[PDB]
Amino acid sequence: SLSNKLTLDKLDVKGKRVVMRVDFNVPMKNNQITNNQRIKAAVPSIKFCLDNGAKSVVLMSHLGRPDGVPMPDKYSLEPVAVELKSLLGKDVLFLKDCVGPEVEKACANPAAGSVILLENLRFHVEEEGKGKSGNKVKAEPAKIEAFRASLSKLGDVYVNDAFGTAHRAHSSMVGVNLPQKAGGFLMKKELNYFAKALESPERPFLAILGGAKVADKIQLINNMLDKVNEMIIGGGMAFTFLKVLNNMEIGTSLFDEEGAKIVKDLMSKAEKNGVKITLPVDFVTADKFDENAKTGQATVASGIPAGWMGLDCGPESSKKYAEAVTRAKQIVWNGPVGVFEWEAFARGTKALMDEVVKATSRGCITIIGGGDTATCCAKWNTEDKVSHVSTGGGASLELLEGKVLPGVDALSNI
Repeated sequence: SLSNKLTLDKLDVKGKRVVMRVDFNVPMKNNQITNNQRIKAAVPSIKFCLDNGAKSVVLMSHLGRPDGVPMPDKYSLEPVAVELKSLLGKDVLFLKDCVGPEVEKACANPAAGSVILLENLRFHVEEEGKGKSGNKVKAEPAKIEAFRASLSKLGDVYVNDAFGTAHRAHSSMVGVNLPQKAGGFLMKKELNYFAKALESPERPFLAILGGAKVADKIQLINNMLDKVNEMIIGGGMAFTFLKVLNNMEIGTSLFDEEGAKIVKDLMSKAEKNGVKITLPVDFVTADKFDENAKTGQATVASGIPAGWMGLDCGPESSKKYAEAVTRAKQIVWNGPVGVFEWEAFARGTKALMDEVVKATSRGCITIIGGGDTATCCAKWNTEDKVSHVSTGGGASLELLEGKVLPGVDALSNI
Protein backbone atom coordinates (compact mmCIF):
# COMPACT_ATOMS: atom_id res chain seq x y z
CA SER A 1 0.00 0.00 0.00
CA LEU A 2 2.88 2.37 0.79
CA SER A 3 3.91 2.19 -2.88
CA ASN A 4 0.66 3.13 -4.66
CA LYS A 5 0.60 6.78 -3.52
CA LEU A 6 1.08 9.73 -5.86
CA THR A 7 4.65 10.91 -6.35
CA LEU A 8 6.14 14.04 -7.91
CA ASP A 9 7.32 12.22 -11.04
CA LYS A 10 3.73 11.12 -11.81
CA LEU A 11 2.44 14.65 -11.18
CA ASP A 12 1.73 17.20 -13.91
CA VAL A 13 3.35 20.50 -12.89
CA LYS A 14 3.58 22.44 -16.18
CA GLY A 15 2.05 25.87 -15.56
CA LYS A 16 0.85 25.14 -12.02
CA ARG A 17 2.03 26.55 -8.70
CA VAL A 18 3.80 23.92 -6.60
CA VAL A 19 3.68 24.32 -2.82
CA MET A 20 6.16 21.92 -1.30
CA ARG A 21 7.01 20.87 2.26
CA VAL A 22 10.78 20.39 2.47
CA ASP A 23 13.17 19.35 5.24
CA PHE A 24 15.50 22.27 5.99
CA ASN A 25 15.83 21.51 9.72
CA VAL A 26 19.60 22.07 9.61
CA PRO A 27 20.75 22.37 13.27
CA MET A 28 23.74 24.75 13.30
CA LYS A 29 24.85 27.90 15.09
CA ASN A 30 25.85 31.52 14.32
CA ASN A 31 23.25 31.51 11.50
CA GLN A 32 25.98 30.11 9.26
CA ILE A 33 25.45 26.78 7.52
CA THR A 34 27.95 24.08 8.49
CA ASN A 35 26.15 20.97 7.13
CA ASN A 36 23.62 21.64 4.35
CA GLN A 37 23.06 17.94 3.58
CA ARG A 38 19.26 18.28 3.76
CA ILE A 39 19.19 21.33 1.47
CA LYS A 40 21.27 19.46 -1.12
CA ALA A 41 18.89 16.52 -0.69
CA ALA A 42 15.78 18.59 -1.43
CA VAL A 43 17.27 20.04 -4.65
CA PRO A 44 16.28 17.37 -7.26
CA SER A 45 12.56 17.85 -6.52
CA ILE A 46 12.76 21.63 -6.96
CA LYS A 47 14.74 21.13 -10.16
CA PHE A 48 12.16 18.65 -11.48
CA CYS A 49 9.37 21.16 -10.84
CA LEU A 50 11.33 23.97 -12.51
CA ASP A 51 12.41 21.87 -15.52
CA ASN A 52 8.83 20.70 -16.17
CA GLY A 53 7.50 24.23 -16.61
CA ALA A 54 6.03 24.97 -13.18
CA LYS A 55 4.95 28.56 -12.56
CA SER A 56 6.45 28.69 -9.06
CA VAL A 57 7.86 26.54 -6.26
CA VAL A 58 6.90 27.61 -2.72
CA LEU A 59 8.88 25.98 0.10
CA MET A 60 7.66 25.67 3.69
CA SER A 61 9.94 24.27 6.40
CA HIS A 62 10.91 24.44 10.07
CA LEU A 63 14.00 24.79 12.27
CA GLY A 64 14.31 24.65 16.08
CA ARG A 65 11.86 24.12 18.95
CA PRO A 66 10.04 27.44 19.23
CA ASP A 67 6.64 25.94 20.16
CA GLY A 68 4.66 28.56 18.27
CA VAL A 69 6.26 31.86 19.32
CA PRO A 70 8.04 34.02 16.68
CA MET A 71 11.80 33.70 17.25
CA PRO A 72 13.37 35.33 14.16
CA ASP A 73 16.55 36.26 16.03
CA LYS A 74 17.63 32.68 16.82
CA TYR A 75 15.71 30.25 14.55
CA SER A 76 15.28 31.90 11.13
CA LEU A 77 15.35 30.17 7.73
CA GLU A 78 17.00 33.24 6.13
CA PRO A 79 20.57 31.87 5.74
CA VAL A 80 19.07 28.72 4.19
CA ALA A 81 17.62 30.80 1.35
CA VAL A 82 21.16 32.04 0.74
CA GLU A 83 22.61 28.52 0.77
CA LEU A 84 19.83 27.29 -1.52
CA LYS A 85 20.55 30.18 -3.90
CA SER A 86 24.05 28.81 -4.46
CA LEU A 87 23.01 25.17 -4.75
CA LEU A 88 20.17 25.94 -7.18
CA GLY A 89 22.05 28.59 -9.14
CA LYS A 90 18.85 30.65 -9.09
CA ASP A 91 17.40 33.59 -7.18
CA VAL A 92 15.17 32.59 -4.26
CA LEU A 93 12.78 35.10 -2.69
CA PHE A 94 12.84 34.95 1.11
CA LEU A 95 9.62 36.11 2.77
CA LYS A 96 9.40 37.16 6.41
CA ASP A 97 6.30 34.99 7.00
CA CYS A 98 4.51 31.89 5.70
CA VAL A 99 0.82 32.88 6.06
CA GLY A 100 -1.39 35.95 5.90
CA PRO A 101 -2.56 38.29 3.14
CA GLU A 102 0.95 39.52 2.29
CA VAL A 103 2.38 36.05 1.65
CA GLU A 104 -0.83 35.12 -0.18
CA LYS A 105 -0.45 38.13 -2.48
CA ALA A 106 3.22 37.25 -2.99
CA CYS A 107 2.42 33.70 -4.15
CA ALA A 108 -0.89 34.38 -5.94
CA ASN A 109 0.65 34.67 -9.42
CA PRO A 110 4.45 35.08 -9.44
CA ALA A 111 6.72 35.29 -12.45
CA ALA A 112 7.31 32.11 -14.44
CA GLY A 113 9.73 29.77 -12.69
CA SER A 114 10.00 31.68 -9.40
CA VAL A 115 11.39 29.97 -6.30
CA ILE A 116 10.11 31.28 -2.96
CA LEU A 117 11.02 30.22 0.59
CA LEU A 118 8.74 31.03 3.51
CA GLU A 119 9.73 31.85 7.07
CA ASN A 120 9.83 29.04 9.64
CA LEU A 121 6.45 27.33 9.98
CA ARG A 122 6.91 26.71 13.70
CA PHE A 123 6.68 30.45 14.41
CA HIS A 124 2.95 29.62 14.75
CA VAL A 125 1.31 27.43 17.37
CA GLU A 126 -1.13 26.28 14.66
CA GLU A 127 1.52 24.19 12.88
CA GLU A 128 2.08 21.69 15.69
CA GLY A 129 -1.27 22.38 17.35
CA LYS A 130 0.39 23.18 20.70
CA GLY A 131 3.38 25.10 21.96
CA LYS A 132 4.80 27.45 24.59
CA SER A 133 8.83 33.67 28.05
CA GLY A 134 5.41 32.08 27.65
CA ASN A 135 5.18 28.62 29.19
CA LYS A 136 3.19 25.73 27.65
CA VAL A 137 0.18 27.04 25.73
CA LYS A 138 -2.23 25.71 23.12
CA ALA A 139 -3.84 26.56 19.76
CA GLU A 140 -7.41 27.38 18.68
CA PRO A 141 -9.38 25.23 16.18
CA ALA A 142 -10.58 28.21 14.13
CA LYS A 143 -7.02 29.56 14.06
CA ILE A 144 -5.64 26.18 12.97
CA GLU A 145 -8.23 26.14 10.19
CA ALA A 146 -7.26 29.67 9.11
CA PHE A 147 -3.55 28.76 9.10
CA ARG A 148 -4.29 25.67 6.99
CA ALA A 149 -6.45 27.58 4.50
CA SER A 150 -3.71 30.21 4.23
CA LEU A 151 -1.14 27.55 3.32
CA SER A 152 -3.65 25.93 0.97
CA LYS A 153 -4.03 29.21 -0.94
CA LEU A 154 -0.32 29.32 -1.86
CA GLY A 155 -0.35 26.84 -4.75
CA ASP A 156 -2.26 24.67 -7.18
CA VAL A 157 -0.64 21.35 -6.22
CA TYR A 158 1.08 20.10 -3.07
CA VAL A 159 4.29 18.10 -2.69
CA ASN A 160 5.47 16.53 0.57
CA ASP A 161 9.21 15.80 0.72
CA ALA A 162 9.48 15.97 4.53
CA PHE A 163 9.52 12.32 5.58
CA GLY A 164 10.95 13.06 9.05
CA THR A 165 7.81 15.03 9.96
CA ALA A 166 5.36 12.63 8.26
CA HIS A 167 4.52 10.91 11.57
CA ARG A 168 3.15 14.17 13.07
CA ALA A 169 -0.39 15.32 12.30
CA HIS A 170 0.86 18.87 11.72
CA SER A 171 -0.86 21.50 9.59
CA SER A 172 1.86 21.46 6.93
CA MET A 173 1.66 17.65 6.94
CA VAL A 174 -2.11 17.07 6.66
CA GLY A 175 -3.70 20.52 6.33
CA VAL A 176 -2.94 21.46 2.73
CA ASN A 177 -6.25 20.87 0.94
CA LEU A 178 -5.39 20.68 -2.77
CA PRO A 179 -6.69 18.24 -5.41
CA GLN A 180 -3.30 16.51 -5.86
CA LYS A 181 -0.91 15.88 -2.97
CA ALA A 182 2.24 14.12 -4.17
CA GLY A 183 5.32 12.76 -2.46
CA GLY A 184 8.70 14.18 -3.35
CA PHE A 185 11.64 12.06 -4.38
CA LEU A 186 12.85 11.62 -0.80
CA MET A 187 9.32 10.54 0.14
CA LYS A 188 9.23 8.16 -2.83
CA LYS A 189 12.53 6.61 -1.78
CA GLU A 190 11.43 6.12 1.84
CA LEU A 191 8.06 4.61 0.92
CA ASN A 192 9.61 2.27 -1.65
CA TYR A 193 12.27 0.81 0.64
CA PHE A 194 10.04 0.53 3.70
CA ALA A 195 7.08 -0.92 1.78
CA LYS A 196 9.51 -3.53 0.46
CA ALA A 197 10.73 -4.19 4.00
CA LEU A 198 7.26 -4.43 5.58
CA GLU A 199 5.33 -6.07 2.70
CA SER A 200 7.51 -8.43 0.60
CA PRO A 201 11.11 -8.53 1.83
CA GLU A 202 13.92 -10.60 0.40
CA ARG A 203 14.66 -13.51 2.65
CA PRO A 204 16.31 -14.26 5.02
CA PHE A 205 15.15 -10.99 6.59
CA LEU A 206 17.26 -9.68 9.49
CA ALA A 207 16.35 -6.91 11.91
CA ILE A 208 19.09 -5.35 14.05
CA LEU A 209 17.61 -3.46 17.03
CA GLY A 210 19.70 -1.57 19.56
CA GLY A 211 18.82 0.95 22.21
CA ALA A 212 19.03 1.96 25.84
CA LYS A 213 15.60 0.85 27.07
CA VAL A 214 13.37 -2.15 26.44
CA ALA A 215 10.04 -0.63 27.52
CA ASP A 216 9.73 1.94 24.73
CA LYS A 217 10.62 -0.59 21.99
CA ILE A 218 8.14 -3.39 22.88
CA GLN A 219 5.70 -2.77 20.02
CA LEU A 220 8.69 -2.28 17.70
CA ILE A 221 10.09 -5.69 18.58
CA ASN A 222 6.57 -7.12 18.57
CA ASN A 223 5.83 -5.93 15.06
CA MET A 224 9.31 -6.87 13.90
CA LEU A 225 8.57 -10.41 15.12
CA ASP A 226 5.72 -10.69 12.61
CA LYS A 227 8.00 -9.74 9.68
CA VAL A 228 11.56 -11.03 10.00
CA ASN A 229 13.50 -14.30 10.01
CA GLU A 230 16.25 -13.16 12.40
CA MET A 231 16.66 -10.54 15.11
CA ILE A 232 19.83 -9.11 16.66
CA ILE A 233 19.17 -7.52 20.06
CA GLY A 234 22.02 -5.19 21.02
CA GLY A 235 22.82 -2.02 22.94
CA GLY A 236 21.91 -1.31 26.55
CA MET A 237 18.73 -3.33 25.99
CA ALA A 238 20.57 -6.65 26.01
CA PHE A 239 21.52 -6.61 29.70
CA THR A 240 17.85 -6.49 30.70
CA PHE A 241 17.51 -9.62 28.57
CA LEU A 242 20.65 -11.31 29.91
CA LYS A 243 19.88 -10.56 33.56
CA VAL A 244 16.47 -12.19 33.04
CA LEU A 245 17.21 -15.07 30.63
CA ASN A 246 20.66 -16.10 31.92
CA ASN A 247 20.74 -14.54 35.42
CA MET A 248 23.75 -12.51 34.32
CA GLU A 249 25.43 -10.01 36.64
CA ILE A 250 25.40 -6.60 34.95
CA GLY A 251 27.18 -4.28 37.39
CA THR A 252 26.04 -0.65 37.11
CA SER A 253 24.59 -1.17 33.61
CA LEU A 254 21.19 -0.03 32.35
CA PHE A 255 18.30 -2.13 33.67
CA ASP A 256 14.68 -1.78 32.53
CA GLU A 257 12.62 -3.06 35.46
CA GLU A 258 9.41 -2.97 33.40
CA GLY A 259 10.85 -4.54 30.25
CA ALA A 260 12.41 -7.27 32.38
CA LYS A 261 8.83 -8.50 32.88
CA ILE A 262 8.10 -8.91 29.15
CA VAL A 263 11.47 -10.41 28.07
CA LYS A 264 10.17 -13.98 28.28
CA ASP A 265 6.96 -13.05 26.45
CA LEU A 266 9.02 -11.73 23.53
CA MET A 267 11.19 -14.85 23.53
CA SER A 268 7.97 -16.92 23.57
CA LYS A 269 6.67 -15.06 20.51
CA ALA A 270 10.03 -15.52 18.79
CA GLU A 271 9.94 -19.26 19.46
CA LYS A 272 6.32 -19.50 18.29
CA ASN A 273 7.10 -17.68 15.03
CA GLY A 274 10.47 -19.35 14.42
CA VAL A 275 12.73 -16.31 14.76
CA LYS A 276 16.42 -16.75 15.62
CA ILE A 277 17.46 -14.30 18.35
CA THR A 278 21.10 -13.20 18.65
CA LEU A 279 22.20 -11.50 21.88
CA PRO A 280 25.75 -10.40 22.75
CA VAL A 281 28.08 -12.71 24.67
CA ASP A 282 30.97 -10.40 25.60
CA PHE A 283 31.30 -6.76 26.55
CA VAL A 284 33.57 -3.75 26.93
CA THR A 285 32.99 -2.39 30.44
CA ALA A 286 33.51 1.11 31.85
CA ASP A 287 34.06 2.30 35.41
CA LYS A 288 31.59 5.17 34.91
CA PHE A 289 29.23 6.45 32.24
CA ASP A 290 31.85 8.90 30.94
CA GLU A 291 33.73 9.38 27.69
CA ASN A 292 37.18 9.22 29.30
CA ALA A 293 36.55 6.46 31.86
CA LYS A 294 38.69 3.41 32.52
CA THR A 295 37.82 0.42 30.34
CA GLY A 296 37.70 -3.34 30.72
CA GLN A 297 36.26 -6.56 29.33
CA ALA A 298 33.66 -9.10 30.46
CA THR A 299 31.63 -12.10 29.27
CA VAL A 300 28.20 -13.55 29.98
CA ALA A 301 29.98 -16.33 31.86
CA SER A 302 32.13 -13.96 33.93
CA GLY A 303 29.47 -11.31 34.49
CA ILE A 304 30.14 -7.61 34.89
CA PRO A 305 31.77 -6.63 38.21
CA ALA A 306 30.19 -4.19 40.62
CA GLY A 307 30.86 -0.51 40.02
CA TRP A 308 31.33 -1.06 36.26
CA MET A 309 28.93 -1.00 33.31
CA GLY A 310 28.79 -2.49 29.83
CA LEU A 311 28.89 0.14 27.07
CA ASP A 312 29.66 -1.98 23.96
CA CYS A 313 29.97 -5.56 22.76
CA GLY A 314 33.22 -7.46 22.36
CA PRO A 315 34.90 -9.37 19.53
CA GLU A 316 32.96 -12.62 20.00
CA SER A 317 29.68 -10.70 19.87
CA SER A 318 30.93 -9.14 16.64
CA LYS A 319 31.58 -12.64 15.28
CA LYS A 320 28.02 -13.70 16.13
CA TYR A 321 26.54 -10.53 14.59
CA ALA A 322 28.62 -11.11 11.45
CA GLU A 323 27.29 -14.67 11.29
CA ALA A 324 23.76 -13.25 11.35
CA VAL A 325 24.54 -10.56 8.76
CA THR A 326 26.22 -13.12 6.48
CA ARG A 327 22.98 -15.17 6.28
CA ALA A 328 20.78 -12.18 5.39
CA LYS A 329 19.26 -11.11 2.07
CA GLN A 330 17.45 -8.12 3.61
CA ILE A 331 18.51 -6.12 6.66
CA VAL A 332 16.90 -3.29 8.64
CA TRP A 333 19.12 -1.68 11.28
CA ASN A 334 17.68 0.77 13.83
CA GLY A 335 19.77 1.82 16.83
CA PRO A 336 23.46 1.12 17.45
CA VAL A 337 24.81 -1.70 19.58
CA GLY A 338 27.08 0.53 21.70
CA VAL A 339 27.83 4.08 22.81
CA PHE A 340 29.19 5.18 19.43
CA GLU A 341 29.64 8.85 20.36
CA TRP A 342 32.68 7.83 22.43
CA GLU A 343 35.60 6.27 20.57
CA ALA A 344 36.37 3.78 23.34
CA PHE A 345 32.94 2.11 22.91
CA ALA A 346 32.33 2.38 19.14
CA ARG A 347 34.13 -0.78 18.01
CA GLY A 348 31.09 -3.05 17.84
CA THR A 349 28.96 -0.54 15.94
CA LYS A 350 31.81 0.11 13.48
CA ALA A 351 32.40 -3.61 12.91
CA LEU A 352 28.68 -4.22 12.36
CA MET A 353 28.67 -1.31 9.89
CA ASP A 354 31.57 -2.82 7.95
CA GLU A 355 29.78 -6.19 7.85
CA VAL A 356 26.63 -4.47 6.55
CA VAL A 357 28.69 -2.65 3.91
CA LYS A 358 30.09 -5.96 2.65
CA ALA A 359 26.62 -7.55 2.71
CA THR A 360 25.43 -4.67 0.53
CA SER A 361 28.41 -5.25 -1.76
CA ARG A 362 27.35 -8.86 -2.41
CA GLY A 363 23.69 -7.95 -3.05
CA CYS A 364 21.91 -7.50 0.29
CA ILE A 365 19.16 -4.91 0.74
CA THR A 366 20.35 -2.81 3.69
CA ILE A 367 18.03 -0.15 5.12
CA ILE A 368 19.48 2.11 7.83
CA GLY A 369 17.02 3.73 10.20
CA GLY A 370 16.89 7.37 11.12
CA GLY A 371 18.38 8.67 14.34
CA ASP A 372 21.74 7.48 15.62
CA THR A 373 22.37 4.77 12.99
CA ALA A 374 22.06 7.29 10.16
CA THR A 375 24.39 9.47 12.23
CA CYS A 376 26.81 6.52 12.20
CA CYS A 377 26.48 6.20 8.42
CA ALA A 378 27.41 9.89 8.18
CA LYS A 379 30.20 9.77 10.79
CA TRP A 380 32.06 6.97 8.98
CA ASN A 381 31.10 8.07 5.46
CA THR A 382 29.14 5.02 4.31
CA GLU A 383 25.86 6.54 3.08
CA ASP A 384 26.89 5.54 -0.47
CA LYS A 385 27.73 1.95 0.57
CA VAL A 386 24.24 0.91 1.74
CA SER A 387 20.92 0.58 -0.04
CA HIS A 388 18.98 3.21 1.89
CA VAL A 389 19.45 5.66 4.77
CA SER A 390 16.17 7.01 6.10
CA THR A 391 15.82 10.76 6.62
CA GLY A 392 13.74 10.49 9.80
CA GLY A 393 14.17 8.71 13.12
CA GLY A 394 10.80 8.91 14.83
CA ALA A 395 8.91 8.48 11.56
CA SER A 396 10.89 5.40 10.50
CA LEU A 397 10.52 3.92 13.98
CA GLU A 398 6.75 4.43 13.80
CA LEU A 399 6.68 2.80 10.36
CA LEU A 400 8.56 -0.17 11.82
CA GLU A 401 6.26 -0.32 14.86
CA GLY A 402 3.49 -0.96 12.32
CA LYS A 403 1.72 2.41 12.55
CA VAL A 404 0.11 4.52 9.84
CA LEU A 405 1.69 7.92 9.20
CA PRO A 406 -0.75 10.88 9.16
CA GLY A 407 1.34 12.74 6.59
CA VAL A 408 1.82 9.68 4.38
CA ASP A 409 -1.86 8.71 4.69
CA ALA A 410 -2.86 12.22 3.57
CA LEU A 411 -1.26 11.74 0.16
CA SER A 412 -3.39 11.09 -2.92
CA ASN A 413 -3.75 7.46 -3.95
CA ILE A 414 -3.07 6.27 -7.51
